Amino acid sequence: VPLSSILLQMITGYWVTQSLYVAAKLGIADLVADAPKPIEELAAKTGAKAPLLKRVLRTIASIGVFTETEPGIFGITPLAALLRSGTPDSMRPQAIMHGEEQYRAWADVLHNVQTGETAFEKEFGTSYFGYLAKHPEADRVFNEAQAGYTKQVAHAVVDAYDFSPFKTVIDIGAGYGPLLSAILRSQPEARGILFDQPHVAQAAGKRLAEAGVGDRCGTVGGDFFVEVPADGDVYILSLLLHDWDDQRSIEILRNCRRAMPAHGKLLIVELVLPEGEEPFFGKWLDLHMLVLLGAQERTADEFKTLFAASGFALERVLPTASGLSIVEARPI
Amino acid sequence: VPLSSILLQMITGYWVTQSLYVAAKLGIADLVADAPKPIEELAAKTGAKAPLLKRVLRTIASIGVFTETEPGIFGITPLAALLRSGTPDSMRPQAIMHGEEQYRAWADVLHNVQTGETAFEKEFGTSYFGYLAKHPEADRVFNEAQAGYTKQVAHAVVDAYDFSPFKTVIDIGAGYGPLLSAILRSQPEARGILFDQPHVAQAAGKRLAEAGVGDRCGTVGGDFFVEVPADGDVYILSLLLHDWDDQRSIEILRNCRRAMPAHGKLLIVELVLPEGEEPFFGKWLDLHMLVLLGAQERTADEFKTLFAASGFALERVLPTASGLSIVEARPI
Ligand SMILES: Nc1ncnc2c1ncn2[C@@H]1O[C@H](CSCC[C@H](N)C(=O)O)[C@@H](O)[C@H]1O
Ligand SMILES: Nc1ncnc2c1ncn2[C@@H]1O[C@H](CSCC[C@H](N)C(=O)O)[C@@H](O)[C@H]1O
Ligand code: NA
Ligand code: NA
Repeated sequence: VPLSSILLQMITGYWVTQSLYVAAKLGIADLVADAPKPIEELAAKTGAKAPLLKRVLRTIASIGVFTETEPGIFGITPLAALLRSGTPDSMRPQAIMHGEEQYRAWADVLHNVQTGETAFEKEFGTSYFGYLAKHPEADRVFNEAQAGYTKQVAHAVVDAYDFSPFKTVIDIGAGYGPLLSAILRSQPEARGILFDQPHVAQAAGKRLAEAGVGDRCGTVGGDFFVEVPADGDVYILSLLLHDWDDQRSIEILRNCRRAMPAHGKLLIVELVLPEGEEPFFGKWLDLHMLVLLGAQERTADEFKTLFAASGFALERVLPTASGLSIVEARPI
Repeated sequence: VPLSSILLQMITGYWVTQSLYVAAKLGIADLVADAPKPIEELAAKTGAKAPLLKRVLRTIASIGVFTETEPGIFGITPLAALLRSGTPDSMRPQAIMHGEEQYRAWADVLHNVQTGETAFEKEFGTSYFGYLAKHPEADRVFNEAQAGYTKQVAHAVVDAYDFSPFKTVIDIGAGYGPLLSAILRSQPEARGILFDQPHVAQAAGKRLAEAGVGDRCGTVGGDFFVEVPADGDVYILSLLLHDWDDQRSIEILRNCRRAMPAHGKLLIVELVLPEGEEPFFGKWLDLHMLVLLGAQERTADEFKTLFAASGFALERVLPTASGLSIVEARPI
């Protein structure tokens, strides 16, 4: 395989994103979950032009997403099973999210690199979370995508740290709270507080009650730039600080330090950037955080610098059976 | 390597397109072609913010495109060498092309599949070639990208067909003419006519001179929906009909039919679609043709239909060592 074909496949990655977006957004996987279906039925049920849908499905089937079981009849595959709606490991929200506003923001990453102006803010006229707070459907998609990402790695975080000492667990910017839920499931003596923006914390609470897992979890709606809940034994910032530049991260951390009792601990759960040139998903997420939020992933030394500015000291960086690390800090 | 990670890497293909686009557009490969350079110097020369450019470069370095030779110093790799400007195998124009209007048009592929409305025309308010004729920088990029792709497959076409019987070879919509040039190189006694829009035919002369065939190859500007040049021994349509719907393709073919002499041959060089589920670049290019042009790749049976409507009969479909096939037809 010539180098030119390797590079061409890289350059054309956007085709894959959008072709999978089409299949995800139309909900094809749900329609073929029981048995393969003819193209005309799939088109009719999804509101697509049959010959055009056929072309999209043939193309992604060639990389293992759906399969043409007989001419004009399409079935599910292992990769397409992840695009079903409402299943425990669904990645449908992720496929949807990456084909919409985030795709468009990324059209201007060059301008962002040249000027420092956050690409999403240029494209849509306000901050990422400010935008989502105005658009409930996009908000739902983001929160479900984010929760699906974290749900899949939560077990690895729980296997990597002893949570026994903590009876009150405060998750700051918890989203829909899959990691908090996993911690509570594993520690039957613990109670949790799921802290987020009011609209997110309200929806998270209903999701917990629905799933019947909110007995020892309460929700609090607030603003971590103003204050966070007091008296927790551990404060968890999971996939949170990489949303914020240094100035804003320091603000969050100082509010955590204010609220925390002196016996409390701080846990940062994130894709800590390694040394060297090996492949790492966090190197790519780092650029996504640039485009959307004007933020970044960080090295251990960068966290140390944030901690010194916020009244914390790094205790240790614990690895996990995922890309994530736990950065443990103590109040000083 | 969990399935969920495989699918996430597919969904995030757009990040790769855009990150390579930044490095290509800024011209980093030319800056480091002869020796590695520190990020400060790269930032200064390109008008980029150093910390942000460093992040992009270290991310693409982790997939083999550039290398961090020491901290904050970057050098070339074989994949990044393909992003240099003006080199014989340059893919710089392809990387630029795919990150700009074509990327933005692909944001609307769902709507195109739902409604049949061409995504590029929705996004830009005009046809693809109409846009390019008014945007010189994008036009040069397109034409150089297209010629670079075709150059890498031209030997496979010439190897698959004996061009020795033809005294005059006419290439309809030839662009900058790399296939025509390969044909003429292979047959020193042959004369060529390159036909394209006036602005393209005008620019092609310089490329034909560089290719060493300029002394034997005329450049004719015009519109193939009106007329094409008469009396050629063979008329070549290479990566041409896939730009046009059936009706417009028939218009082109009928003009070729009335220009052609009775002993003439028609050769269509295209990514003819196969029936199975194997990987095939033409499956992806077929979607690209939808998005940009409201067009398609075709099967042999589809070409027979067009030929019946335009006074031609299929003679043979010849395979090549590339994805391309040669559809040979005769006037009836
Ligand atoms: N000012 C603010 N106050 C509280 N929460 C905020 C906030 N600004 C953003 N957030 C929340 O920060 C979260 C970032 S996403 C991280 C979600 C989750 N902790 C996980 O591990 O996946 C979102 O749920 C968002 O609503
Ligand atoms: N109406 C028209 N008349 C003449 N050429 C046209 C045209 N509309 C589009 N084209 C040309 O059709 C070409 C399509 S791209 C194919 C280029 C080349 N044959 C190759 O093998 O790569 C472009 O060069 C474009 O300028
Ligand atoms: Na296709
Ligand atoms: Na762009």
